[PDB]
Amino acid sequence: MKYFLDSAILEEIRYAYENWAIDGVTTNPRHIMNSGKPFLTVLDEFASEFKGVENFPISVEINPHLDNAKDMVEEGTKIAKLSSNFVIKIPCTEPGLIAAKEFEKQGISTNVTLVFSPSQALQPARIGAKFVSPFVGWKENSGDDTTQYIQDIVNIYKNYNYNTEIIVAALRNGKQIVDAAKAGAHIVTCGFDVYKESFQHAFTDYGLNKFRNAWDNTVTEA
Amino acid sequence: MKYFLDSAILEEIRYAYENWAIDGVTTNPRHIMNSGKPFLTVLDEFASEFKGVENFPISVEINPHLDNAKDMVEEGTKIAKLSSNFVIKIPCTEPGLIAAKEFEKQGISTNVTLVFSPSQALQPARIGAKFVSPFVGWKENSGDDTTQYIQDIVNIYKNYNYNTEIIVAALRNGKQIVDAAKAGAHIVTCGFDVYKESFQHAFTDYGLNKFRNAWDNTVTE
Amino acid sequence: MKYFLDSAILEEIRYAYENWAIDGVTTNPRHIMNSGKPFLTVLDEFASEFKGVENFPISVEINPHLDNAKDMVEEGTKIAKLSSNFVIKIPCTEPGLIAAKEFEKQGISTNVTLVFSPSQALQPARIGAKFVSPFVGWKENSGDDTTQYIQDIVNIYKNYNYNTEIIVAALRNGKQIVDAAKAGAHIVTCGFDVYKESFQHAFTDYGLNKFRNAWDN
Amino acid sequence: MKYFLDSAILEEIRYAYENWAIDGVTTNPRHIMNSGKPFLTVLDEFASEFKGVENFPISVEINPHLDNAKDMVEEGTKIAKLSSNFVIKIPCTEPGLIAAKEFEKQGISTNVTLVFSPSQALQPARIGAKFVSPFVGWKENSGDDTTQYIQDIVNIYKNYNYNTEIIVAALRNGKQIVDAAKAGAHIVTCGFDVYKESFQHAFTDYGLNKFRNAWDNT
Amino acid sequence: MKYFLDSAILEEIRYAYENWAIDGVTTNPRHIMNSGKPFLTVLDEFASEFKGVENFPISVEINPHLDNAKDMVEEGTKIAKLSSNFVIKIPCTEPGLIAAKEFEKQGISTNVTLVFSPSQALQPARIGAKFVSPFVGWKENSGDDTTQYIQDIVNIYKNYNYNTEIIVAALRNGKQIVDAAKAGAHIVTCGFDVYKESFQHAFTDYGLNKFRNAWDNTVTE
Amino acid sequence: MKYFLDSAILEEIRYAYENWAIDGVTTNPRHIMNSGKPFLTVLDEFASEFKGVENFPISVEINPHLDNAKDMVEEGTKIAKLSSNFVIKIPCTEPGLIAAKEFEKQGISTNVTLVFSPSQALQPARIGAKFVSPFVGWKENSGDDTTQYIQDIVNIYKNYNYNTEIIVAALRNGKQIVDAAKAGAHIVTCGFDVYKESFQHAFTDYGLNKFRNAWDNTV
Amino acid sequence: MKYFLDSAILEEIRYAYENWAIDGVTTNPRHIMNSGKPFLTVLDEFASEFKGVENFPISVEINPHLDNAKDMVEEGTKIAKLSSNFVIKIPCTEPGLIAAKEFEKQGISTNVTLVFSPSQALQPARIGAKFVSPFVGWKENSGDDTTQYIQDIVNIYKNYNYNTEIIVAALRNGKQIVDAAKAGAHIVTCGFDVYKESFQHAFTDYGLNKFRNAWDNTV
Amino acid sequence: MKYFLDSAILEEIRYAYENWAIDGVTTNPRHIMNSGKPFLTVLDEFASEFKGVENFPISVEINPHLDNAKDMVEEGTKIAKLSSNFVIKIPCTEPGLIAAKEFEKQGISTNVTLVFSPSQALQPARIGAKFVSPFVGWKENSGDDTTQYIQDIVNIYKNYNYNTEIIVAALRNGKQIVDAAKAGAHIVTCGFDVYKESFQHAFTDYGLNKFRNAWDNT
Amino acid sequence: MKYFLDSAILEEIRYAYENWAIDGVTTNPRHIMNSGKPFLTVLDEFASEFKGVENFPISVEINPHLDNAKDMVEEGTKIAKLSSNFVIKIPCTEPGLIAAKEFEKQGISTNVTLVFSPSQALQPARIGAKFVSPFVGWKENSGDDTTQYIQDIVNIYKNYNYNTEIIVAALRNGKQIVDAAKAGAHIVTCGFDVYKESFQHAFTDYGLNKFRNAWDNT
Repeated sequence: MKYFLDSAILEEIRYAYENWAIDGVTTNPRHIMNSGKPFLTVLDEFASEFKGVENFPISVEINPHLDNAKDMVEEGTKIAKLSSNFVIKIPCTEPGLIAAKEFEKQGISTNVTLVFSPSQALQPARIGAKFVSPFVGWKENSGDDTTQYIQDIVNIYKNYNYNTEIIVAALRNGKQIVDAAKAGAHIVTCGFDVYKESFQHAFTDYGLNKFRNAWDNTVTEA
Repeated sequence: MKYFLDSAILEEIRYAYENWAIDGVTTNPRHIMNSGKPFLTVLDEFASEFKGVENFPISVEINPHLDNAKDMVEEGTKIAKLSSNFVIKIPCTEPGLIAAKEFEKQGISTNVTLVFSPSQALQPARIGAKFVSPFVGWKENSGDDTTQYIQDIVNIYKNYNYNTEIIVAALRNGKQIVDAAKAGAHIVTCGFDVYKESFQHAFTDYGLNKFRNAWDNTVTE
Repeated sequence: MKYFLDSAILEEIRYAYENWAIDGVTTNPRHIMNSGKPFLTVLDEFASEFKGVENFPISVEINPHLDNAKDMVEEGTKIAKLSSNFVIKIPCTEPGLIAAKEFEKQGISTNVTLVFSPSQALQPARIGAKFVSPFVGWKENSGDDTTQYIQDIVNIYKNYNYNTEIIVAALRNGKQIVDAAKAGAHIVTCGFDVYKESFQHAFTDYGLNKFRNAWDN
Repeated sequence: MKYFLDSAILEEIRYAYENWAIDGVTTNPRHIMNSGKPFLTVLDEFASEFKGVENFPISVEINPHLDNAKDMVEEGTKIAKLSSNFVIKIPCTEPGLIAAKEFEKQGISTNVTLVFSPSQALQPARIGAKFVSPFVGWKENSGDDTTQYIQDIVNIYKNYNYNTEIIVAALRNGKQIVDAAKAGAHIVTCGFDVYKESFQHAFTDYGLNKFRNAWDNT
Repeated sequence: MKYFLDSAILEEIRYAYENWAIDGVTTNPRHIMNSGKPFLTVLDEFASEFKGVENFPISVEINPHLDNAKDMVEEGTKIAKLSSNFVIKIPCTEPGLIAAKEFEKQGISTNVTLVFSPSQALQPARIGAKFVSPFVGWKENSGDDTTQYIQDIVNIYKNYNYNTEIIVAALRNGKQIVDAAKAGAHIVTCGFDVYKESFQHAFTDYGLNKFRNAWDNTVTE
Repeated sequence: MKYFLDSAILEEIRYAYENWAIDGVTTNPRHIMNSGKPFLTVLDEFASEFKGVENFPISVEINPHLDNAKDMVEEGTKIAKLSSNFVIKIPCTEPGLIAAKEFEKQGISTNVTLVFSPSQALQPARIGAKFVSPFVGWKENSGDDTTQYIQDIVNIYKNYNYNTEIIVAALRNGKQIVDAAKAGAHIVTCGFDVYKESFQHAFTDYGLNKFRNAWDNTV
Repeated sequence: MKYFLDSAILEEIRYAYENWAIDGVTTNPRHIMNSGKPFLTVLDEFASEFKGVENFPISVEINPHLDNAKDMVEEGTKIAKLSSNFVIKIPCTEPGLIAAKEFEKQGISTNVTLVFSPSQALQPARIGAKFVSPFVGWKENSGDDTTQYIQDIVNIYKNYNYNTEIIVAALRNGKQIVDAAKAGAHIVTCGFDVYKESFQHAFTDYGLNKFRNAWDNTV
Repeated sequence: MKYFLDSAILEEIRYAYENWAIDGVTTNPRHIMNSGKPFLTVLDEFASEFKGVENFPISVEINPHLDNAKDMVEEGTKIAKLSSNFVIKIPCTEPGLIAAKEFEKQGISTNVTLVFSPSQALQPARIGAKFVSPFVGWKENSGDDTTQYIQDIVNIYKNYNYNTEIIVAALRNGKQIVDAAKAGAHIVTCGFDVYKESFQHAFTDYGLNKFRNAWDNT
Repeated sequence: MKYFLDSAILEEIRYAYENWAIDGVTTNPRHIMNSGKPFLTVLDEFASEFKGVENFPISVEINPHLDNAKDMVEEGTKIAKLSSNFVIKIPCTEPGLIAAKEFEKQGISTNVTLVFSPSQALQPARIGAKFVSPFVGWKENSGDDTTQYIQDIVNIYKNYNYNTEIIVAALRNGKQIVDAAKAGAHIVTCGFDVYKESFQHAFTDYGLNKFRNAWDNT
């Protein structure tokens, strides 16, 4: 089971890789923006940072204004050249899908994003996308429940033996990671702080204090 | 998992194949009618369109008036000759089944249609039909629930290791496609618009707009 | 349990009332458009058609461009004057809700529409809307399942004793009507043909033929 | 997999085999009676009709008056000689079981019938019966529910890897066939009319009419 | 069913009351801090803002350092005097509970907070607290599931006919509000933006645009 | 709804009453023993401690050697005289039940204990016992599951409108209290420490510390 | 909830009434036989034993050979005269039902027995029988499962507000009593030994011994 | 899959083997007592009765007074010598388990009995007992439900791939056998009469009569 | 399947190994304290006691004050040297995990403890810990239910084919052991008395007494 970091902050990515054994990285125009840096600079820093590393995907989203497959494929190919770690994040639209279909035919890995239902998830798999990214958070913000549709996607993918790997996305806490693990999603992608806190629990603190007292009442060096 | 187009409009079929990777095509006398064109011309256009393609079924339904296996087999064989992509759509009637039994014995692939229950679905499988097409929409229109009977058919087929492939039919939206995928149906057949919209979701639009704004506030070169 | 007609075609509405005992009517800018007639003409025809009847709601949607409660309330009040059967259909937006809150305070019945989740459904009830209209069809078209969220709304409303009545909307077949009946929704709203076919069943035809033979013997 | 015809009417059996691909036949003193013809004549007609067809069982029930295993085995052996397609239908009684145990030891296939519970179904399997026939209809007539006990039998058989094949019996409609298919029963046995109608549905008729109109407009 | 605002920002509280018909307000030392203002100033502004209004609770948390019921009761009484809308937020500790017991005996309403299990929720109810506040968010952050324990609390309270009202707390989205509504919780408390967004949905936007197009093709006036 | 203290330590009982609003007390020969005091002294201290208090049952178990109803009733009546708060704890045995039947006829409240199944729970209710005490802990120690049998008892009592109140007993933690609350048991009885800790949770500590930091940056 | 004794042994009935507060008695030709006495003697002993008692049914089964309603009604009326406690146990047959229908019209209480399915249970209720007795044990002996059909009967009776009271019959252990209590059956009928043992549990014995030790270490 | 006879009456055991294909035998001090014969005589008769037969376990319970593993192992070894069909029934006590552990190390098959919970069942499996015998009847007599704990044991054994075979014990009817079959218990052990009746059903009688009438109308 | 003893009392460990076939040992600073002996003496006694035994893990917890991976790894390596049976118990903290990651890279087995949720359990598995120890008791003391989160962990581990073995910890009775067995947890760790009593049941005692009477009458 794979943990990807949904961030564009290189220092977050460095720490995660070294200490958490993150299995890859996801970005989008919003995360790129909040990096403070320009797009091609972020990309360049990434290229260099992971020149060596062999099976470590970095999902990078093409200009969202694009409204036609031809242009989509052009701009994405440019980005692909920049590093073999890069995967092309692409919206689940009529052109988006057509473009992904082509990208994958040409052996360029894609990540279809802005998926919100199992029917939306099906087509990426049917065109042999390397990654599909179904969203939780935005739906929940509006009062929609997500647990069924995510489970459905996983079951469907397993049932029809599709290779496409599911990245559960827009996650905001540990419980949600667990939901996905229970569902059997291939991958999960979360902000730095989400993962950090998913490791920490008040009972651990409580436990340490119990044990510190006990140690302080033991002869610890005969 | 297989997506078939339930349409007779060649332009719809062309787009679907090129962009959606549809895995085949279903027709019926109503879709043939609404094509505007005559039957054997539709068939001819299809024959030529897919002369090349090897594993791409086109289900073509024999005249609904025919009321006897002998005639059914005659008329269907004629249609089969016209192209090796064609499969013979045949109603789930007493003669219909007998005809399919024979067609398949003679190595002509059939698609038993107008199936509405699992008991109706069983016999096609027992005769080694290549396809069975159970219906959702028409039942739902009259207030019947379909989800159990479809699931039952799939489970039955899997359980007794039949080769017959299930084409869930008379679908009208994405949710229903998903229901079938969850059930494990082999195939689904839908109109052009159904599939098109099954790929589109309001949250995607919402997402794009978020992202367009973000891009417009980033230095992209 | 109430059946409303989601149409703006007066002839459909006439037949429904006379033969199906429809309990009211829903409209929206799309149905108004497809009437062929202009808005205030449709409204006028309705006003006259039901001048007498006092217990028969007709939901009529204000201009969707409006982006402010003040204007919303103005335009809707105008429409309310035209007939006491009219209910003011209003989108579930921040201004939409504020407007409904006011309309209802002033004793003008509202129908909050374009509701797609239970959290969206809650606020209309909290503001004392006469009707809330959660949608099925558009969600299903995009692959979303609706059965839970509709059931949830009903349970929530019953549980907290809100008087707001649920109109399950964007329906397309009989099964879906039944889903709502099973859920306990107050109201359902459907096109003419949906209802017509929800009454008809192939086994009935089959049965008649059995019985015709028996009679003729 | 596995439709048997519960009839003694040879014309029904002929049609079924040729057109429905029935996988075998079950009979019973009641069906034999209502054939009109006498037992050994019915059997003879069957012997000739098939013998030579390889794996097509015809279940034929020994005299129900018999009350001792010794006699049961004698009379059944006689019937077995008449054709190797015949299987010996035998009631689930204390002697019945003892007889089946012996029949199967001697390589004569049996069908233990008048089974109404899973405990009754177990012993036939434990003695290596070729067929067990649990009943639905008669129980339902008296208000008993059957769906659990049938499911239980199937699960039990699968779970303990018994070769004995289940013939769900005393069926009266298509829904019930489906119940058994869902349960995973090996075999089902039904009257001619049951099967015939299990293939027909009012929506098909309705559909044909839609389609006839459409055809007439091209 | 009651919506409370979990904020100390007066402008948020004003808007909510006027437009959302919020039924009350919750605060805690963290929200007080992030107000920018000092505690007794925030309190004073509140007192004045709602001088008139009856049945509108404002939950205000006593100093968390306090480790003894005697002091707790002293400091809280002081706060209670400041306004009859105020409710005394109190941690679920051994002294916390003892203090609440006394406060309620003296007819001063309390809100027991930092409740994380049904056993913790029981004692406040057993002491006749006006409010108990069980937490969702912090638990979920550490990987704990909350839906059962919240449901349990509600069922328990209903089953033993306690008047104590449940305020589901540390909420972050609309789905979670719905979970609580389904559970039958009396009250929910959320930040401004949570509520705002719980009213908005991408399908509404999509719907408006459909309808705007339709209107633009209609002769209205 | 009701919390009883399963202890014979007076100081524990005092604190519980004053701070936790315990609704009553349960004892048994084991708790009496571990009090350190003699039986009739414990009882006397209780009598005096709660002379006033009107709705506060104290369950006190008769000698477990007794094997006949006649003697059981004699010894228990003696104990009942000592205080009107006292309830007579009695094992779920053939004589035990017969004795309870009589005690209740004579208007002396009983608590049938050492109940381990719903069939055992039924008869106390059928004889109009004031309390029945089904056990959790000892069963679980041997690997038996208890959740169904407790739920069953509650449902049965509610369904047939028995007055007898259920005291879930031999409890060891908060989760178990909650199980009983979910089941709808009338009463629960727990050791001092169980209740104390059932009120405390590591997330509360964590919360306080968050808030202490916030307070220290305010005002 | 009612416990009836399924016995014809008067000494069993005496003990049960005095100590267990049994709410009535059921009999059948097999129990009558194993009494050692003749039918009319058993009946006479019962009549006298409960001359006083007003609300205490004794179910007494007419000759099973009878094959016609007219005779059934005659013989049962004779038995009814003998005591107002008696209820007429009657098989669930075509004549059986017709007879019960008449008996009840004439205000003579009946108990329809040898009921094995809910459809069989329905008709007694539809004719206003005072008691219906569905059977568990004999079905289970042959491998049939009973839990559904009993639950179904209860739900059906409650749902359509029939007065007829359900006596779950041919019971053989405590678990089965509990099953019926869970189902909400009105009445249960069991042998002496069944009830006796339904009140005992090994953990109680274990508990007593723990407590005896504790008592022996207390002043 | 396996039916064992819980009896010490040799005539019952003979009939069962010959006609029911019983797969083995269980005994205990109570059944030995009710045989009428003395212990070592019963054992001797058994030894001789099955000298030949290869795979047919006979469970024989050591003196229940024993309170120590040393003695348990001594007395059981003595019994084992008497016949290789014998399995040593042993109570689920602290000494009981220790003894079984040793018996099995020494290649002597044991049957741990008086098991009433899954935790009790686990340790026998953990020490490689050939048989564990969980009880139904005595629990039910006191109002305890058994179906969960039995299912749990089976699932646990399957899940952790233990070889120990489960003998569901203290059974009294057919339904209970079925419960165990549904659960997937390896073995069941019942009195003669229980099994006998588990094969018979009122609907079979009813069926025979229908069929006798039909036969009588040739 | 695997029973570990959560104790530091050598005599308890000896008895358990010899009679219960315990599969290993867990300790923590509290158990070390309540041993009465000093830490490095306890460790030494263990080292010697199990010098031979090859597949027998002994979990030993490093100083809980440590607040950095570097120091953690240093102190743990020291302990590892002392015996190849020892596993390094480590709290589920940010440094704790980083340290475990390193320990395991260096081929030193770790046991991540003070795990209270599935998200906490995931990371140890993701870093290839040999053992994770999720806690039941302390949660239940505060009124939290644990059954789901334990089941979730097991299902998650199985589903993503992690080798890390789950030690359900802070158990206090037999029922809880069974819960874990039902869940499919790899390992369980319990105090001496818990296991002892998990083998004893009042019905066994009751059974013995029945049987003693019966034996005394032959």
